[PDB]
Amino acid sequence: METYDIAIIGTGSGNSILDERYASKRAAICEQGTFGGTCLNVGCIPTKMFVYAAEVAKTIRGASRYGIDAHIDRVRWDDVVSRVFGRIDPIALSGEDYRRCAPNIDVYRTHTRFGPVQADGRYLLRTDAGEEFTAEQVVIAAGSRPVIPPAILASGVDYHTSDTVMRIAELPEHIVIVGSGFIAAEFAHVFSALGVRVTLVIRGSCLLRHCDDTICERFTRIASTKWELRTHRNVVDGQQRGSGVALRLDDGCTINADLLLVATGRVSNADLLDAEQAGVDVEDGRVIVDEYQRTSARGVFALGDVSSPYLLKHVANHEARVVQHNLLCDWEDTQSMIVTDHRYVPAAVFTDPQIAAVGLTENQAVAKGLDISVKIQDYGDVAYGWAMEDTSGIVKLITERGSGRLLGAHIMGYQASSLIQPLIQAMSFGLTAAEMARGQYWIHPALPEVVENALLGLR
Amino acid sequence: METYDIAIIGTGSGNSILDERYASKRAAICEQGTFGGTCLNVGCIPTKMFVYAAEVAKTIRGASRYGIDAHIDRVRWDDVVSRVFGRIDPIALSGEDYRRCAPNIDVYRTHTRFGPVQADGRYLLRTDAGEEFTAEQVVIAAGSRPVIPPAILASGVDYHTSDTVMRIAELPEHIVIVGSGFIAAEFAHVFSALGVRVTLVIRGSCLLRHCDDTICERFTRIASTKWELRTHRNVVDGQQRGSGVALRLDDGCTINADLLLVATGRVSNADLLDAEQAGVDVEDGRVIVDEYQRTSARGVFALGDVSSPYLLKHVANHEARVVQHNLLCDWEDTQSMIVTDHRYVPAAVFTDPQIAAVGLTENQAVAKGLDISVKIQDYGDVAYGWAMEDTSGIVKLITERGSGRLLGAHIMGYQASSLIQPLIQAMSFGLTAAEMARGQYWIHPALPEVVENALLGLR
Ligand SMILES: Cc1cc2nc3c(=O)[nH]c(=O)nc-3n(C[C@H](O)[C@H](O)[C@H](O)COP(=O)(O)OP(=O)(O)OC[C@H]3O[C@@H](n4cnc5c(N)ncnc54)[C@H](O)[C@@H]3O)c2cc1C
Ligand SMILES: Cc1cc2nc3c(=O)[nH]c(=O)nc-3n(C[C@H](O)[C@H](O)[C@H](O)COP(=O)(O)OP(=O)(O)OC[C@H]3O[C@@H](n4cnc5c(N)ncnc54)[C@H](O)[C@@H]3O)c2cc1C
Repeated sequence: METYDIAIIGTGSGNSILDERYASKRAAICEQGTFGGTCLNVGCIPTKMFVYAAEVAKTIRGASRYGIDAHIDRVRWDDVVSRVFGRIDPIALSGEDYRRCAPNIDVYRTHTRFGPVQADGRYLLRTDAGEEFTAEQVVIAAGSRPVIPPAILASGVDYHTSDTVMRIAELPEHIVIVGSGFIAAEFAHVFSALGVRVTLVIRGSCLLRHCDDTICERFTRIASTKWELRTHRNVVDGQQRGSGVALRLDDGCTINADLLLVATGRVSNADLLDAEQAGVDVEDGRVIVDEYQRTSARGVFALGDVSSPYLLKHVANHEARVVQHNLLCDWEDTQSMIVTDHRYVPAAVFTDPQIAAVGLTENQAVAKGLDISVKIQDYGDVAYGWAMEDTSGIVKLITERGSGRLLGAHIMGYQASSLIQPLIQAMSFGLTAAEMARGQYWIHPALPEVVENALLGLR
Repeated sequence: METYDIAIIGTGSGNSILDERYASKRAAICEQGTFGGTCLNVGCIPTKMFVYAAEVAKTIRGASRYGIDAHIDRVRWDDVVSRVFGRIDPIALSGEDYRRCAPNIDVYRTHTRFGPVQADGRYLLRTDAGEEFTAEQVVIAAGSRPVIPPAILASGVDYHTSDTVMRIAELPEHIVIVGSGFIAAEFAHVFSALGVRVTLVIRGSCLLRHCDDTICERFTRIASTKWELRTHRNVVDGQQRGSGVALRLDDGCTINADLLLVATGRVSNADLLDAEQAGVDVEDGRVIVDEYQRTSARGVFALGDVSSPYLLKHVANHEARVVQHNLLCDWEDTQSMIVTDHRYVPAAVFTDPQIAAVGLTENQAVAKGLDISVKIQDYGDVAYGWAMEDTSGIVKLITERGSGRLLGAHIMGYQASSLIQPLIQAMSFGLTAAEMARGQYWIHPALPEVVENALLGLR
């Protein structure tokens, strides 16, 4: 049997752990899927590449509004996929060879499970290929996996997820997307801009429900005009109709479509770990971690979607930085460790219009009994919005009336993820709204003026 | 003669002075040109509207690179001008009626000059229409005016400036722009994107020279490939060629063109005031003001291009806010006034690629003997740059090695004026580079990751 000093399960954010501090130790890496993780191969990086291609097509269609008559001749979807994955797929191989060729790091490419803890304190790990090894410290970065509704699974129909829809041969004529999350909204923007008829079948009343109701209500109204929105509906059955699909809904109506995309959420991969056999406690479906990313087992850390409540890459990277430091630091030296901070976490949804938010919502501050001041500023009231002829873009700020500090920031409009950054800086470092408005300069007539005027308007 | 409490010369930024605190005094407004000023009618607002229209056309032309085959059918230049100025021109009428119809405000629409000071100490003002009146307090906001080379004026050739070139009937086939400032660079981007052949005749060696040399050198190289750049050349003579022009250069070569655009700089309007007859001192060609915007004459303030060294609207509005407060404040109570802030002034040039900068450049910090750290981060190294397939976007940061604070920030690329705002906030409030990188969250995979990596790369 082989002995290792540290074993990491998952090459997502856990790949960024073995640095030069581990040059004298023997490490083992486990990756049941493709090297690199989810974000690179089938996640954030390839999706936003398709989004920018969609944003190019959206500009051409609405060019007539500005005085330029243009039209799209062809959408070479085959070359778009080749351009996207021609950059990503070779990256996964280079990173895989960089770790495998290292003499002190050994890579296992099968599903690894937890075994009973050995007498000496070392953790036994077993792979689905039949490999057994031990490690003093163990890092859990198993991530998450998609969830498919049981009614869709029991139907036996051909469906697609975010993991497989990005490598399709030809663009369909009509697609049905089941879901209302950030994945479902971004894909609706991609296919619609490329010329596909999009139909959203959501079970709730608003798209992107966990956003502020002001944003969700305005965006759901705008989205309902460009896409076919079926609210309060659930898919109960379906059958093949050739290359397409025929799905029956909970109200008796049936929908014919060429492709079915399931985006009903994701849950952690902790259930396929046998963590109970090693002393790691699991609640709901996630791994229990503390402020030092320490689990209920001595020497075992965890990070990423497998434990964190935020399924975001910028959060998983902050937890990977905590694991890197709190590792080499004795298990009980909590004064010499670093605490993971989750205060003011931002998020963005790359749709049309783009949405980006950070902090509490208006109703969330009300539920906490805070005396708040709210201002909603439109893009069309700023000089840059005049050049854009914008008629829907907004930026919403919530501040505590007493302290004058920012409580929440919700933007829905052009360059939402970029204009939200100066607002993230004020919240993270404790800058009051009055200081952000008049304490610095804003270039005229740049776009961030809509954030400046929103602060001035906070009556 | 008419008695007034306050008289303001210039309805540009000076219009934002008359508040409800003066709702009982008799005020006089002077506007020799069109109401609203330079920025709205013939400046920033209409120019940046044409820029966005040009940026839309630029996206369609290079759309094939991303997999979308498109082409521009027609450029309705007449509808672009009508859409822009159909929105701007009525604003000048509404703002003009808003002041004239007020019983306490009287509007004079001719050029106003300074007269000899009256015996009682009040300032006499005379307009070119024959109106004489007096005022207790005077605000000078005369702005600036374009500068035309003497060789072009003595030639008798038909030339255009930023005040007149935007309302042309039909787009020319070939245009020549004489100048290297921010005005000349933005207009070269506008006409080139709309299909005009652009030829730059600059007197120096680099385009946008007063910017960081790293930016100027890279931008001048890019501009030389899409536009015809003739460096170290000056127009010495010219003659009409029909609807076009034939210009003679300082090296004997002649250029035939359809339109001539002059962007060789601007000069303050203080020289056309007879200001020495009222006791207000003039240096160079601008009015001398102190840190409280006070001139050398008791009761006389000044703001805008007529005095400030920075010819920017966001600076002229900050100076108008200081005048508005220190006006209503006793002339000798300097302890109860507000100081004009010129510490971290930003600027942007809306060209292709877009440029935005704030603070000192690398060569400026060297001349001051500061131990600095410099990092140049490429757009192509961030996840958003992959979706953009960017190959030229950069962000340059200069920090003091000792204090660790930001000394300068120079960006050349997509969303330059928007990406620089979080950097302006850190400099204006005293945030260190290490705090900006790891003290807050950056949305993945948003564009501001290039600013985060530029801070992380500093060593
Ligand atoms: C379509 C899509 C778009 C997204 N867009 C964004 C976005 O814009 N911004 C953002 O912040 N986040 C985004 N995310 C979320 C982001 O991708 C994840 O939150 C992030 O990848 C989680 O990192 P991780 O390393 O914990 O998970 P992963 O990167 O998935 O790491 C888990 C890896 O380990 C493997 N593994 C699991 N269990 C085992 C085992 N027992 N043995 C061996 N190997 C195992 C898995 O196969 C996988 O390769 C998106 C996700 C999706 C699906
Ligand atoms: C093409 C162009 C683009 C620009 N783009 C930008 C940009 O993107 N960002 C930016 O920050 N700045 C920009 N500027 C600069 C900006 O326009 C000025 O810095 C700002 O408008 C200064 O305001 P002001 O009120 O002092 O000048 P003005 O707005 O010109 O005010 C002066 C007004 O008073 C009148 N006047 C002058 N003298 C007299 C007199 N004796 N009697 C009566 N009336 C008089 C003038 O005719 C004029 O109408 C640009 C300028 C130009 C020309």
